Amino acid sequence: AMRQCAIYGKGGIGKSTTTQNLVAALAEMGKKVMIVGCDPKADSTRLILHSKAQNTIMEMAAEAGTVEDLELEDVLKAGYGGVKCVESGGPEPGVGCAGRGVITAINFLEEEGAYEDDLDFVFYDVLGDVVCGGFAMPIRENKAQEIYIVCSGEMMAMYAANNISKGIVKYANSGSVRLGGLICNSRNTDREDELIIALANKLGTQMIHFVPRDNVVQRAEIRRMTVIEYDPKAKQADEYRALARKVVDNKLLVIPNPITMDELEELLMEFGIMEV
Amino acid sequence: AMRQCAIYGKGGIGKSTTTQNLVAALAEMGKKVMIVGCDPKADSTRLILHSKAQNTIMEMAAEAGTVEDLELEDVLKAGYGGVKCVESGGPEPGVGCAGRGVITAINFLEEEGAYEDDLDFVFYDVLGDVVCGGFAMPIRENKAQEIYIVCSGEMMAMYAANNISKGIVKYANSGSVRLGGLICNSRNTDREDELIIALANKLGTQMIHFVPRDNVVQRAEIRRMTVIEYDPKAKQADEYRALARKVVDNKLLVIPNPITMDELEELLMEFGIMEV
Ligand SMILES: Nc1ncnc2c1ncn2[C@@H]1O[C@H](COP(=O)(O)OP(=O)(O)O)[C@@H](O)[C@H]1O
Ligand SMILES: Nc1ncnc2c1ncn2[C@@H]1O[C@H](COP(=O)(O)OP(=O)(O)O)[C@@H](O)[C@H]1O
Ligand SMILES: [Mg+2]
Ligand SMILES: [Mg+2]
Repeated sequence: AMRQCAIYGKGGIGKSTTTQNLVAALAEMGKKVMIVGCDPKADSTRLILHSKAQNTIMEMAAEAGTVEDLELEDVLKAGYGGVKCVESGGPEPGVGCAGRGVITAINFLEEEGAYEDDLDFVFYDVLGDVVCGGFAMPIRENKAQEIYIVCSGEMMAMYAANNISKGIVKYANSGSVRLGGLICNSRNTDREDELIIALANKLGTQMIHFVPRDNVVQRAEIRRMTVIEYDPKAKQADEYRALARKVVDNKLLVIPNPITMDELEELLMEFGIMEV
Repeated sequence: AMRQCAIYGKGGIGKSTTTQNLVAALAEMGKKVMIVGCDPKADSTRLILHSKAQNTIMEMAAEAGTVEDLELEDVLKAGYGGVKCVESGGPEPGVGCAGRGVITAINFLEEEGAYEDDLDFVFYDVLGDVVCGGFAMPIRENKAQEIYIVCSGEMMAMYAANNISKGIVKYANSGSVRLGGLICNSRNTDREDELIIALANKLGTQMIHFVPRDNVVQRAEIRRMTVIEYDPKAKQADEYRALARKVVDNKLLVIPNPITMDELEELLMEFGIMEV
């Protein structure tokens, strides 16, 4: 068996930093993991690969002819801890649907046997500002059973978490896609942990971990590494290890209860975020 | 004549706060303005209307039968300074293309004579995390000649500005859509103004204004107002007046020069943003 997980959230919230660091911690533990990049920014694997980024399936298929002229062993690349990495890519801005490459990539990986029995986890790193096209495909087509949403005390980040939750509810009549938890990626604001716990409770889930804001992240990423690899003794490395442990142990996977805009604003006022 | 402008940028960067405050300043000056909300969040007019939000064309058309059973005078609403306001709306998450309501809304407004000769400005407030579907329509279909991109020293916000610029370039062979400037909506980071000026120069545009981070924004918005209306004497009100004046006076409208990821990272290192 293997656990198929997706990390969603608004742009810039910390999906790729959190995913790569979480996965490095899982690999450090002895788990076998694949990361599938599902964001057109296409830098979701660079910290595992020590790289600028990774060439995408869409780019590689165009240079080869068709996606069928690609070989899996040419596409997947392994980095830190043996973690396997692939990027979907997507059309250029203004050209066609931004999510179209996700559909091509996931179907290619399934057809070509990338989901080998020895994997313990797959993580999709998915753009979450809109829930449509290929970005909704991991939910609509039952590819990721465990959705973890990275968010913060920012109103926009909580709105995104609510919208992703609505997408999960919409497709709950078939498949088994569920909300697994919220990950608070801190902005250093007062009562932010309490706020995201409260939001998680309203949605029916949990806040699986509070990730502190720590400049060691920037220092590791300048050097194209996870914190786990850059400084295994760092306080922040232990934070990612705690998140990984709780993901491994998590058994709460729910059909969430999306909330109203009024409820979101009440949360913000209650925990004095707008009044800090 | 009337100047058709669109405000683009990544989610949560400050599009709606900046647009409504800029437009309130224009109205305070004696200009006649319409705001067209092109973001599914659909709260792009609430500070002009003193409201929770505004019911959307998609919602109103569903309750009426077809969009053709709607009347313009039933749809457009006027608030502070006589500013006219409309929201496009969009399908729910997981259901169809998130941008589809923008196409319906803009076509309805054109057909029904909303672009009356007495308007001085129209501002579209457009989601910019993806440049496709209805979100690309103002560029692809020549609806907004002047694009202003709200951004910050955040890497993701600058990447979004670059992606929007690529969309402008893609459609430059017809129509007259141009990049008018970058608006820096500050994160209180050192050298942020210098960074966005440098990015603007690389793209071929200008940084039209540096908007400071100021808590008066939160206090005004809790009360459903622009800063212009909430406290006309506030320092931040004068900041929005300066931005409005420079928009009125701006004559630089370019086909931009998108940059590489390497150039973006160099900008970040040069101005010590990641090392603050
Ligand atoms: N916990 C953290 N502490 C400090 N910086 C962070 C943290 N998480 C993310 N960042 C920084 O935030 C920026 C955006 O994160 P990223 O994971 O790329 O966002 P996304 O993938 O959601 O667009 C990156 O520069 C990253 O280094
Ligand atoms: N200059 C500013 N100073 C302080 N807070 C701001 C400023 N600009 C925006 N904000 C706050 O940032 C949040 C997001 O802004 P908004 O305009 O809604 O973003 P967008 O429309 O781009 O998603 C809002 O809570 C807003 O009040
Ligand atoms: Mg990312
Ligand atoms: Mg907005």
